[PDB]
Amino acid sequence: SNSVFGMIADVANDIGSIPVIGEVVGIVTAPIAIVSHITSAGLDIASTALDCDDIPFDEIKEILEERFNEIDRKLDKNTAALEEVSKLVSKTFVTVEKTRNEMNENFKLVLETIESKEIKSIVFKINDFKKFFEKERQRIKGLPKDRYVAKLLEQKGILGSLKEVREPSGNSLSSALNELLDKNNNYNKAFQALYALFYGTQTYAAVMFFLLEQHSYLADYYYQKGDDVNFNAEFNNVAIIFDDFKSSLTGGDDGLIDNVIEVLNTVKALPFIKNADSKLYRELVTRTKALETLKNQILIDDIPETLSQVNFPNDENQLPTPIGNWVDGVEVRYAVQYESKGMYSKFSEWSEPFTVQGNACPTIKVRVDPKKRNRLIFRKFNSGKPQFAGTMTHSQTNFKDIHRDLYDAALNINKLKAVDEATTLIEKGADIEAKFDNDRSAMHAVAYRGNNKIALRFLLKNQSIDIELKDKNGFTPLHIAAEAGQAGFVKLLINHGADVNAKTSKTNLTPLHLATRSGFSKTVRNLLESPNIKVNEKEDDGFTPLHTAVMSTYMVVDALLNHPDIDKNAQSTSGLTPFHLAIINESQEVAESLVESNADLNIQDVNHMAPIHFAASMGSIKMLRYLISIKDKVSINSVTENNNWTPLHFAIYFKKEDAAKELLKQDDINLTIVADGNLTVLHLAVSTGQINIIKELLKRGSNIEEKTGEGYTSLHIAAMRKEPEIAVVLIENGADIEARSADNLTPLHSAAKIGRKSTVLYLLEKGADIGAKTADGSTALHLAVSGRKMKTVETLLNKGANLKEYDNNKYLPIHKAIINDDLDMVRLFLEKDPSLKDDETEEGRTSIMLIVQKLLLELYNYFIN
Amino acid sequence: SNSVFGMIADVANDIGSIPVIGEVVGIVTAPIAIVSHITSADIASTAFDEIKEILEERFNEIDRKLDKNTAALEEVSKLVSKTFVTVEKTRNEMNENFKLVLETIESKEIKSIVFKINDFKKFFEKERQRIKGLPKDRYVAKLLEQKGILGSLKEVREPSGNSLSSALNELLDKNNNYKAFQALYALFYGTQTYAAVMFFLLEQHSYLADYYYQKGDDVNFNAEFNNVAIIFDDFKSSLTGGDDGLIDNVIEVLNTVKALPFIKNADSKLYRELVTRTKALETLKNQIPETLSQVNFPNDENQLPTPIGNWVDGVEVRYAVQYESKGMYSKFSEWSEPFTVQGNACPTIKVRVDPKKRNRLIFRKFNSGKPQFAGTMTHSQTNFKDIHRDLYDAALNINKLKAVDEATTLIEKGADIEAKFDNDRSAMHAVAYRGNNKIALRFLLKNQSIDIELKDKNGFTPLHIAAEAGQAGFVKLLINHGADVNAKTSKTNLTPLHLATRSGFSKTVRNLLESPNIKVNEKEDDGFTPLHTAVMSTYMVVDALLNHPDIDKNAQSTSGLTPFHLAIINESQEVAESLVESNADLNIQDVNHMAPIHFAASMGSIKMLRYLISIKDKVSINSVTENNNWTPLHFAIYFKKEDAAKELLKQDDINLTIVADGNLTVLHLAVSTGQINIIKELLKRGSNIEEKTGEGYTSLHIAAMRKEPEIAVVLIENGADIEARSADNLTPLHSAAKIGRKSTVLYLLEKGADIGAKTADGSTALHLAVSGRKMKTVETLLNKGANLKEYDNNKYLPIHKAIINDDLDMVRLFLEKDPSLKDDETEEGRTSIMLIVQKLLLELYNYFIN
Repeated sequence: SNSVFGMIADVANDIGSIPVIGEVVGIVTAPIAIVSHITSAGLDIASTALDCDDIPFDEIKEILEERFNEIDRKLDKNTAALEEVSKLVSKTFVTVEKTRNEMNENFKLVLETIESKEIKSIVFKINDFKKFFEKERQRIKGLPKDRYVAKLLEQKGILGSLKEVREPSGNSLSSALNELLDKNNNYNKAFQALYALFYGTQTYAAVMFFLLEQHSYLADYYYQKGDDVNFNAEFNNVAIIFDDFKSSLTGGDDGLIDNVIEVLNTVKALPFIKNADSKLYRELVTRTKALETLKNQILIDDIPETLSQVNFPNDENQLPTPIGNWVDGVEVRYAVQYESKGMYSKFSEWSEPFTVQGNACPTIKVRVDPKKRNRLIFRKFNSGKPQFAGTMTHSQTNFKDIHRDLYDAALNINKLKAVDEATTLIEKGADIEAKFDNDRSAMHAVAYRGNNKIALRFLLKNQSIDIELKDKNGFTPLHIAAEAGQAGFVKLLINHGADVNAKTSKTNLTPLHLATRSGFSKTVRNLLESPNIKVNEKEDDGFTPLHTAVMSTYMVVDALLNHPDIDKNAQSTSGLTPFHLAIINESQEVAESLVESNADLNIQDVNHMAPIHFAASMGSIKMLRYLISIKDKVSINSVTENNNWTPLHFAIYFKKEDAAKELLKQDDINLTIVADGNLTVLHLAVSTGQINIIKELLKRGSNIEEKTGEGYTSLHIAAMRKEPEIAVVLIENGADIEARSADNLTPLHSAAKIGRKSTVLYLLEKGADIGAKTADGSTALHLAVSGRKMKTVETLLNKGANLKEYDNNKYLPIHKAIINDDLDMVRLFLEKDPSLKDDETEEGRTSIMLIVQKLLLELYNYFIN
Repeated sequence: SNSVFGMIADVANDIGSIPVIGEVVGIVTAPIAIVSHITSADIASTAFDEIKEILEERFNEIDRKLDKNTAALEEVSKLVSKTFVTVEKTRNEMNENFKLVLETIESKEIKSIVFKINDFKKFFEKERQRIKGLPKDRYVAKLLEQKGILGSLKEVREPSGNSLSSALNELLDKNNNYKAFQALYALFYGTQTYAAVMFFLLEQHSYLADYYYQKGDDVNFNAEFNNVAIIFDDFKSSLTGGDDGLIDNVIEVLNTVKALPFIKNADSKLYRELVTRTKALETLKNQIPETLSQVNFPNDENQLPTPIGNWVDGVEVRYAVQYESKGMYSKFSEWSEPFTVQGNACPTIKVRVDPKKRNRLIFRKFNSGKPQFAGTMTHSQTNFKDIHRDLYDAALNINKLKAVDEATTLIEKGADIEAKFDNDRSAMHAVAYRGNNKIALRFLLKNQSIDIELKDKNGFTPLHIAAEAGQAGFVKLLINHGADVNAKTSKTNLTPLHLATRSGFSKTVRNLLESPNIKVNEKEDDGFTPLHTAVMSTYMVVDALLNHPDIDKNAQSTSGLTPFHLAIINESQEVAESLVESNADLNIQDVNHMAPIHFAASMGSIKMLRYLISIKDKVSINSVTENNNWTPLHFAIYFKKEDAAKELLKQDDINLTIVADGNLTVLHLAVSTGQINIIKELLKRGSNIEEKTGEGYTSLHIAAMRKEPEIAVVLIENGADIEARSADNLTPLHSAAKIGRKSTVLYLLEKGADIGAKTADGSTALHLAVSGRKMKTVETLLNKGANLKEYDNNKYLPIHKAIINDDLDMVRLFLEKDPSLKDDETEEGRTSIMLIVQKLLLELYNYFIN
């Protein structure tokens, strides 16, 4: 179940939950655990042998936050769309890596032997190189941004020398080709070696890819607030990397073309004996030819210039004016570069930081460039700015830099100073609403910062822009201010109104839902009053605004509880009321407020669990006490509609054995609950192996013996429990030693199957009957000789107390051993068990039958005795 | 011996009472020397700076530790230190047999690599021991540059591991084949060494980060946290992860050779408990970004921009916030976002960006290192940080009128004092540490219940801060309330009187003594009194305590330290005179049973020595003790304080008739020293030349058994007998022979010593010479006391020992070179033959028969 449930966890990883940020670590871990439990539902005993029952219970969470951090390592919507390179290469990588996934077992099989030829040693060495690659690959993806780039900053050169592999075995492959020529001519070991050479080629190509995307991510990191200058260096490095890539690929693929030629030559010239292994080989030859044709699918335009190309000295409205943010004296770190058609070329050359008390109006000959490539300049002052000063389609005259200046003025936090900045800019009145950082940054940002009063009263011309203006992420200004609590400006916007139920472009959500977790009771009332918005709104994932409001736990939920016409209860995608979250989010005040508003609508989830069982699952001791203090909703003693389980069963089954003690100490608990298999919760505890609650229930007078419909008894469970103390524990409790199966399978037979000799000897001093026998008539001796457990059958022969007699079938236990044919045990049995094997059966024919049955070895002739 | 005093040093190191200035570095170094003397308290001994060097370096190591409530990662530091000690115990234990491995040399060719890893061990040990010797500044300075070398080493250990796995392959080969035991033991040594080195590196980096916390660079704090995380992850992958670390290989080798049907040495069993330790260690080892982007408070009311110097006008802002208060304190850097902010201090701090179940503490900064702290609470907070910050800032200022202005303004602006800062209650106790005008007490007067009982991080009350600050006026201003003058702090519970004595603000302690109503008689940690702290203070302030209260002037401590001895150590003659005038001399013999003159000799303070001489009152210059009746003169004898020794010699009542244990007198001590000039001065004074001992030894008995002859020349100038018998009748010739100094016997015989002396046993000088078997001694005997051929009751002739001791040339001198001419030397002359035949003898013994 470890691998299969790990794959289920990887499926949950591919879900990518955190974009809909409603996943608390608890509310993502505990549901995953219960999902695993439900998918592995059903009860037995073989699981309870520590085979597949509870092997993982917590460390799966490790992979869970793995999934989360690999998810969030993705670029936070990098303003440049240059990530299409990484996207393409990852798409190519997925298929090749799956093919390598099958080739993994293929070439674990390919390990059939070593040194059929001397080249096979080199094959093994390059195999070890591959396994080095695979070992290094796993650790890479885990770490978050800072640690990720830290690990990046050293292994890149190692990988570069790995592609230019320290031992360029290609000529060794060519020599292997020359040898396998004759090797295939003679008839194959070289037949087995073609798989190896092809696998090496695949690993080669995969390593080239891996280098490529790691470089691409490094470039991305240096792009978004990274090393600005080193972005250009890294891009040139990856360009040269691609050049050497292509050239060495042409050479290696000339070799591979020779390989294909000789493969066809062998196919035609060979006799008609081959391997279907080579048939899958030829299918992958087709695949590799496709990937070979794939190779053809793939700043100078930007930076042969400086800023002083065409200086604009001065004129009206742009005279040198001392303005705070536009400081007079600090550098002018100009930088113009390319982006268009998704393609992006970014340079970093602030070659002219020349400072004057003048104006930045000069033009840089943008209008004359013949190439139809869109350009963009960004002019830092003293350090790496957000890098989006001015986007010019065909011309820049500082006007878009002026737009950025207005944008920055909108980022001020001083109110009257912001008004003064607004006056200064409206002297010229640059184009508001211009998009920066791929965001409709002007109006959204001014709404975020505030002073929406002045912005509205000066620029109230387009309410549609005020409402349905969406950014790179597809964000309305309402969503912009949702988590930012511009309550007064919420009145400002609602005065002319806005889309109450606007949905963002990706992971469609109300701005209300965005504001739900902000805990802004002073802001939410505005939407709560004016339009009477749909309180029962469900996003792309069916979580109520109430659900998304349980996060804050503040008085916002209390205001929302009852004042409007609310869906006081609902059902989530997996069947989760806000009461479920309140139980799990551990906000006791909100739980009490909800109890005040309405009674507990203890509706079960999709897999038939009420919020009661979660507390037993995670030992929610404080809420456990509070819910007992409710004194009502006695569903703590109810059952799962799925399979009739109380929360006590889950508490015992998760080893969280404190809330169980609490519940036991609460009141007169009903332990007579029966579930799938008629297994008492006592039997479940016996399987788990917790003596404390065991004797605790014993004090509460729990019924020791209620035979289950599964055929087992708690005595058998103890006989198979690896903790031999529990059987004795039940012994002083007075548990009947004859707590046997309906099939009369005593736990002696169980232990004979198990091999737990200590519990065997236990039952020996306890004097369990040895002359007894189960339904087929077989004493536990027969089961043991079927299983052939050495020390167990030794103790048996010590205390067999049986005459080695015929069962329902005429076999003696020695005949059972004969059928087993355990030659060492057969010889052990022949004499130490007194032989007397003359006329044992009718004329002693049983042995004679075993002669005349078939061709029998002379070993049996010796065993005749 | 030396290790015993090292253990005593360690015990002294453990307790923080000596870091408490109630005992000072000199004041603790001196008792170490005297305790070394006491534990040291003959004959063979006749034939200390390093101790105090060890003490001072260990106290420096204690000083290297950081302050209380300083930084984070402290649980990691503590646990890693604990397991580091645990590992180092076993490593030190196993080092001995690791060395013993290096004797079965070259049964294997990889023994060169074994020597290589041994040299690796030597390098590591030298570096790590060289680390633990420097003060904090030198400590961090040394760690700085070589942190890179240490990090390099962290991987440069790789060929050790690779060659070690290869060696373990060959070792499984060897053990399953049968000398591999030593190599497997070296395997274990490599494993333990790797683990220990890694833990050492982690602990060192942790402490370095902790130091960087104290106004260093938070960016550097993130860098160091990243480094420690990466190193621990390297550990995990290398030795615990899915990749099979060497521990898996060693466990499988143990299991495989466990099935070996062979009988093997106890080395395997010891390695088995070693592997038990390894798997226990294996089980042990196998287990925020947000910003006030927009929300500046608008003028709801009372923002009222004031030109506050504290909240500087025109500067920018910086900020970050991290989680603390339970276990770890994950740390983060977000100063990319801070930018210019002016107008009035009104940032709506907005904790609620991710209002999770964590206590996130924002620390606020600007251009340089800043106060960098603002409040703590889960839910919404509304910029009371500004007001509280300026509040403790006013409490911290030194311009009292400005403090008045700020206190008047900000309280009206709206906040509460009770909220802490820097985890301190600085807005309330910086008041005591800087003094306060009336309005501080006026504002605090409303409750009369906040500041008085206000425990700090260390639990101090304003009593303690005021007492150390010595702000006597503000001391009265507060004690108008009259709180617990006995407010003992949480750690190192003491009285504010102790603090005042330590500081030296006499006005404050006079004010305390004006209306104490206190138990001034407090006895602190080591049985001391506040009078002892005053003695440390070395000022006339002690007079106020001396006169008015009723303290025990004759106060003795746990170690036997009187205030007299403390003054002697400190050497303030004015204070000593004041103490003498106060009450009686506490010249009582202490726990070690010493006298103040003993310390006067110990430090060699001739100033205080002469002052005590001029006292003449109870100045028991010839006082002896219960333990061996040591005199201060005796201590001056041992410590070779020759100047003070002769100085006191220039006085009258210098008792030359001192009898110690076994009658080892002052002249005997002078002999045992070797300072000849002092002995000559003593003889000029005229002590008993032939002062004897319990074993009937004159001073020349021991002077002879020395390594220089000129001392015997001085004694014979004095006129000591050259044939003075002993209890064993060991004449000076006998003593001179029993050591092996030929020149001593030479000068004895120049004066006419009796060569023919022979003890009751019959041990003639020839017998002693052959007993020492020295060729020079025996040839001198043959020169003078040639051959008496004596024996015991069992007739052991000199030739009998001469042939037992197996020396060739001397036997030839007896029989061939200068023949003894004695054939048939014994009864029928076959006692020699009797010894030839008695039992098993030597292959080469045939010539020794002669």
